[PDB]
Amino acid sequence: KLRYLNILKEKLGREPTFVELQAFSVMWSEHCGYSHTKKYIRRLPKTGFEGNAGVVNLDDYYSVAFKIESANHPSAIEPYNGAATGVGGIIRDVLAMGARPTAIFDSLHMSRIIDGIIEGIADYGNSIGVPTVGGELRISSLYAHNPLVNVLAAGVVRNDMLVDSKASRPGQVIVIFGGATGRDGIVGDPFAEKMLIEAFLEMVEEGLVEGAQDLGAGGVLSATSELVAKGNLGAIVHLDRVPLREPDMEPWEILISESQERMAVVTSPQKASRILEIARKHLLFGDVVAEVIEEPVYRVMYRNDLVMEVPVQLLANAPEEDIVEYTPGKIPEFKRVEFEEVNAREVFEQYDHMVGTDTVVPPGFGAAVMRIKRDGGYSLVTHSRADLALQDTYWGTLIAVLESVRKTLSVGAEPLAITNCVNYGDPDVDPVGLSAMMTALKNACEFSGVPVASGNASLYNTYQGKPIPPTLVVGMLGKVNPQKVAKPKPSKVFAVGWNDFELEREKELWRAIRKLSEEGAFILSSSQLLTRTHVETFREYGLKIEVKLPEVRPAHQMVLVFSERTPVVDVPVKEIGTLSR
Ligand SMILES: Nc1ncnc2c1ncn2[C@@H]1O[C@H](COP(=O)(O)OP(=O)(O)O)[C@@H](O)[C@H]1O
Ligand SMILES: [Mg+2]
Ligand SMILES: [Mg+2]
Ligand SMILES: [Mg+2]
Repeated sequence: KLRYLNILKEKLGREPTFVELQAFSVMWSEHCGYSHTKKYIRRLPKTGFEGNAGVVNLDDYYSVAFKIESANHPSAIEPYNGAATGVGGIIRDVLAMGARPTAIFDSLHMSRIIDGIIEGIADYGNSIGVPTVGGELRISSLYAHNPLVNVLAAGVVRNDMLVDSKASRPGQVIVIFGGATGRDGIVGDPFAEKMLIEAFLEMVEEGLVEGAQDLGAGGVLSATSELVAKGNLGAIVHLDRVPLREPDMEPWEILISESQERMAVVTSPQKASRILEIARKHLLFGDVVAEVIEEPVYRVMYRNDLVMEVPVQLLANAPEEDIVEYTPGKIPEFKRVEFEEVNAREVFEQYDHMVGTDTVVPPGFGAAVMRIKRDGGYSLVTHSRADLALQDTYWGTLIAVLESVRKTLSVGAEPLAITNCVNYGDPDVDPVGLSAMMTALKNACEFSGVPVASGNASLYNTYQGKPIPPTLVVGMLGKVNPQKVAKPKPSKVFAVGWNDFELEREKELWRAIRKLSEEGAFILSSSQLLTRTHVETFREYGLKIEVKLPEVRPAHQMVLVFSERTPVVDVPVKEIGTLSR
């Protein structure tokens, strides 16, 4: 950032005012800027139409909108408020795309089961009326003082209702509604959030939404500057029209405040009156705060006093760190780096973290499955392998992405897109690890043919000099007819695949997984072959699984199949048990 202020001072050709100073401290900070990932990201194969969340076409009529955000720092400080707020925000990003939130998917990484994080998530999720269809729980002391909370949200939006995260023409107005702005971020509540969801969609139907963006880091500042910058336009932000929680706030406060449950809507001036009516009706606070213009300047006004004015683009774009070319080495073999294997059934139940109460199949089997209609549905998988990543960064990440495809295929789904969250340590002290990650993901996608639809990033995850295990959490989207999805029943258990790994024959395993899934077999793809959750959920059906699991370690290419007949495929197949009663 030091580098960054003399750059700012260079561009501004003067010392920044107190406000500018504040305004850039946020827009240019890693979180909002992505100065270390912009380049590495642009490299990744994209798809759909990403705004505040990637939107993937699911059947030419409907599209699923999803994204996976992190809440690592705010969760480290406060677990409950940390988690719940992460849930609040990511859901808004999905909301801002015109899709109705339909699932919340977990990805916790901790030194122990922090009840604060699990409840903050469950509570908020329940209070907005959005199920937590699935999740992923990784336990390790390596995450002792740096809990990783990766929350993924998803929703459905008709393709003829997709909402853009940008301003299109000089003359539109930007509306800010939802919670009232107050000195937050120099405590969110789902009731409001719920009204925001029910209120936003409402407006969307009436064609009253021509552009939108959630309010997160940066408050009124980020949402307006980015709404106009994305469309090479400008804005005349009138801070006195922002509804305030605490009325005695200074311009710079209102502007940069980070109050929760707030949205920004870009629309036609003639539509605002209605936006504010649907907004007030749902007990929210709205008003026409900003106005999009042609001169690419970001002019912030209070009443008649000029608070600030800068080249909108200078704000939108942050200095870009260079990139480092990582050249994959030979694949090394990993050793049992273990993640404690902790059982939190009755904990998830105590806090109502039901995880899968309305899916085609209990998310305890990995890939969640949601219906869109009788014969139309999508799949959600969240994977990650820091145990391998720790050891080797490139190959451990590449593998998490491959293992995700399996999970996706073990439910009968076609992989469509990937959303990922980058949980890394310090990029400056060790910029190679980061590149080893991004490259691993760049390659894995080019290998599987699955494109990145959206993503997130959390860097500088360190505890007094120590960086967290390189952790890229993979969020894959699958397509799938629910009717064809396989449900568990009494059958024999098989071990299909190799106890080891080989990048080439990954696709042969994908091939076998498909042949079998389609023949109606029920498959399981987890690095441990079988776990607590699996066993337990089989009981849900009144099934007792009895198998003699071979030994993989610690990155194999084998799944478990449960069918009547023996699997006839062009890959190792060995019978190993039952599943009855
Ligand atoms: N790791 C990533 N993979 C793919 N896209 C990413 C990644 N990190 C950031 N992005 C994209 O960069 C853009 C800005 O990200 P972000 O600031 O998180 O937007 P938002 O405030 O809506 O979360 C978005 O398109 C986001 O999806
Ligand atoms: Mg942003
Ligand atoms: Mg956003
Ligand atoms: Mg966001």
